[PDB]
Parts: sequence; structure tokens; C-alpha cells
Amino acid sequence: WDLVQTLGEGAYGEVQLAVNRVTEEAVAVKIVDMENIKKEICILKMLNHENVIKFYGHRREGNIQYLFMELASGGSLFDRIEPDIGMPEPDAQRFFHQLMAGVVYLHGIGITHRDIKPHNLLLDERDNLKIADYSLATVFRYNNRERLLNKMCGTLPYVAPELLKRREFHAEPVDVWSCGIVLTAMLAGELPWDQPSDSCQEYSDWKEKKTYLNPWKKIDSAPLALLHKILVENPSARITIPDIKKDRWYNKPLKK
Ligand SMILES: Cc1c(Nc2ncc3cc(Cl)c(C4CCN([C@]5(C)COC[C@@H]5O)CC4)cc3n2)cnn1[C@@H]1CC1(F)F
Repeated sequence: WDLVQTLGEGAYGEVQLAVNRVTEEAVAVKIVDMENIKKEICILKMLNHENVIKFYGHRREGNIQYLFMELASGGSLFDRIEPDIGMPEPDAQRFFHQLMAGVVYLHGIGITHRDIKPHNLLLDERDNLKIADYSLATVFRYNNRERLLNKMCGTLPYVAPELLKRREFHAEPVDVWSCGIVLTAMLAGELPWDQPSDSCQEYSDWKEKKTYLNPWKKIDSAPLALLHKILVENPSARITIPDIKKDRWYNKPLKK
């Protein structure tokens, strides 16, 4: 293998582009220096879906670990969001459709990603969305028995409010919430708050239904009605993915 270009840096290591000078297989390799990556390497092998990054192999070199993965030539969804504008409504809808397909799959196999944000959603040559980075992905369901979460993790502008206010919380509603923040960012090129806390003014304005303020005023009435169901403070009264799949804007035919 031969390292060519850095594709992003994380908490433990860095992701590189490894093109073998014999097979020419352009793949992405997370080079992890130095228990937690045993669990990461595990979950990665259970992943077989078109909207989920493919885990190829894992060679070991004493301390320098390697993680071969599917390369997304198109880059990431973050690089496709124009600051303060976002992207077109038909483009945002097609990415949300693929985001839900990848999240439904993950949930069906008892896995929560725990850090859904534009930097973890990579686009291939045909612009298909793929969910990458399972360094925070944990098991929330094993043998048809759901386990609650207690560890706080993710990125503050994308985390659900229950994650900072409750000792234990369901995994799926947290993933639904972060998808709503992704859809907000695609339709308006802006994040609505630093974190959903009772100390954050922008979050309090949203709870008080002040949709005349940004970034809500840049979003159409159809997708905004979906965001009103996804960004609900109470995770029990918050829309589920099966009910998201029946929303007017989710099923609204779009082009140009
Ligand atoms: C071809 C390309 C990519 N492709 C790519 N492919 C696979 C990736 C896999 C992972 Cl895990 C990753 C990681 C994904 C997660 N991140 C973070 C930890 C998330 O936020 C902070 C890090 O960026 C690191 C790389 C990246 C991959 N990238 C990316 N850029 N570019 C070039 C610009 C361009 F499009 F021309």
C-alpha cells in the first residue's frame, strides 16, 4: 500500500488514501496508534449496506493499527453545504432519504452511530450517501432486548437535549435528532444552536416557536413541518423513523 492524501483526522489517529502500486485499489485507511478499537473492528464487520461505509480489512503492526475502508471519491456532505445558503431542496431530500435508509439499517441490526453530522456522511462517485466512522458506535439492542445509554458523546450542536439532562436515554431518538440538525444544515447552510440547553437563547427561541428567525426563515414550510416533529425536546413524543417515512415533505416529489 502507498499513502497519498489525508482524508480527515480524528480522536485516535488519521484517515489516509492508500493506493497499492500493484492493484491500484483506492481505499481509505484509518491509521490508529496503539479494547476500544477491538469493539470498533467488531461492529465494522457486521456492516453490509449500500448507504454504510464498507470495512475491508485490519492489519496490525505491533502498535500501528490499520483500518482499510471504502473510498468515497465525491468527498463528504459537509463540503456540499454552502455556508448561509445550504443546497437545493431536491438535493437535500435525496440525501435525507439515503440518511434514513442508512440509519434504519443501523437500528435494525442493534447499532447506534452516536455522532451523526455532515463530516461523517461521505458521498461516492454517483453522489450516494454513506455513513462512516464507527469509533463512537455502540450496541443498543442485543437478543431483541434494548439497552439504555449513559455515556455522553457526539458533537454539541448535533446532540439531543436528553443526552445532557438525563442519566439514561434511548439510543434511536438521539440519532433521529442529529438527522434533523443535518437536514437543518442542508436546507439553510447554518446550525441553529451551540447545544440544546435551557441556557442557549437560540434553542429557547425555537421552543417558543419563533420560526421568523434564522435558519428557520430560510427553510420552506414543508420541510420545516418535519423539523418541528424531529426537533422535539421530549424524546418520547419525538417522531420515529417509520413516521418520518410518511411525512408530506419526505414523500413530496422534487426536481430542480
Ligand atoms: C476523496 C475525498 C474523501 N474521501 C473519503 N473517503 C473515505 C473516508 C473514510 C473516513 Cl472514515 C473518513 C473520516 C471521516 C470522519 N472524519 C472526522 C473524524 C469527522 O469530523 C472530524 C473528522 O473529519 C475523519 C475522516 C473520511 C473519508 N473520506 C474525502 N475528501 N476527499 C477529497 C476532497 C475531495 F473530495 F476531493
